[PDB]
Amino acid sequence: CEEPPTFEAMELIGKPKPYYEIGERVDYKCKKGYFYIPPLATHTICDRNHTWLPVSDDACYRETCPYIRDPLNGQAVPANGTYEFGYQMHFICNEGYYLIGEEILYCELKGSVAIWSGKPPICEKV
Ligand SMILES: *[C@@H]1O[C@H](CO)[C@@H](O[C@@H]2O[C@H](CO)[C@@H](O)[C@H](O[C@@H]3O[C@H](CO[C@H]4O[C@H](CO)[C@@H](O)[C@H](O[C@H]5O[C@H](CO)[C@@H](O)[C@H](O)[C@@H]5O[C@H]5O[C@H](CO)[C@@H](O)[C@H](O)[C@@H]5O)[C@@H]4O)[C@@H](O)[C@H](O[C@H]4O[C@H](CO)[C@@H](O)[C@H](O)[C@@H]4O[C@H]4O[C@H](CO)[C@@H](O)[C@H](O)[C@@H]4O)[C@@H]3O)[C@H]2NC(C)=O)[C@H](O)[C@H]1NC(C)=O
Ligand SMILES: *[C@@H]1O[C@H](CO)[C@@H](O[C@@H]2O[C@H](CO)[C@@H](O)[C@H](O[C@@H]3O[C@H](CO)[C@@H](O)[C@H](O[C@H]4O[C@H](CO)[C@@H](O)[C@H](O)[C@@H]4O)[C@@H]3O)[C@H]2NC(C)=O)[C@H](O)[C@H]1NC(C)=O
Ligand SMILES: [Ca+2]
Ligand SMILES: [Cl-]
Repeated sequence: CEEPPTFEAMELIGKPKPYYEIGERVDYKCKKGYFYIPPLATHTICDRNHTWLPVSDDACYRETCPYIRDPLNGQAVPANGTYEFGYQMHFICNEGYYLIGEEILYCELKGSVAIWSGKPPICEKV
């Protein structure tokens, strides 16, 4: 096999070789800001078809901004589904009930932690 994949959350351990013999195993690590969360794989092997076995960065977790209790009568559903930084929180209200706050709270880099965008919505009545 050639050089193992590159990921946005994982960094290969040891320096890249040009060629890897079949049955050779490479191991990765979470990049400076990440945290690994069991169980998922973070390594790979060079199979008999001289390709690497599938593997994902999707286990190395980037910090997270706190938790948001579903505003009574609307669920606090994430799109870009995750409470990690760099994404958003939206307050879709119930077919009818509209908002006293704002539809989307974006979670992102603040200092070292990551906090969402401002303060969350109230789901009132009509
Ligand atoms: C062991 O090692 C090998 C070594 O790499 C691995 O290789 C794979 O094997 C083949 C053979 O080399 C490669 O084709 C593949 O890389 C490309 O594959 C493309 C995917 O094919 C799709 O397009 C088809 C064309 O319409 C489409 O029908 C098809 O959908 C079906 O096929 C997929 C995969 O075959 C299948 O999973 C799916 O279920 C579908 O089912 C098909 O099969 C049925 C039975 O036959 C049939 O009934 C269905 O109708 C259906 O066909 C795929 O989605 C190839 O399309 C691509 O070929 C190029 O050439 C043509 C002709 O000139 C161009 O039109 C076309 O645009 C392609 O060129 C572009 O793409 C290349 C590559 O990105 C790019 O460089 C060019 O610039 C250009 O844009 C390639 O051959 C390899 N996959 C991988 C992951 O490497 C094996 O995986 C491995 N085995 C194992 C177990 O791991
Ligand atoms: C996080 O999830 C969000 C969903 O809740 C998402 O935010 C939205 O992104 C969607 C696109 O990914 C969009 O629905 C929305 O904006 C647009 O929707 C149009 C469809 O009606 C698209 O057409 C449009 O762009 C594309 O289409 C035109 C052709 O019609 C092309 O010309 C153009 O080049 C382009 O290809 C666009 O997608 C947007 N809404 C909000 C609040 O952002 C968000 O993207 C997800 N974030 C991540 C990081 O994935
Ligand atoms: Ca990812
Ligand atoms: Cl592992």
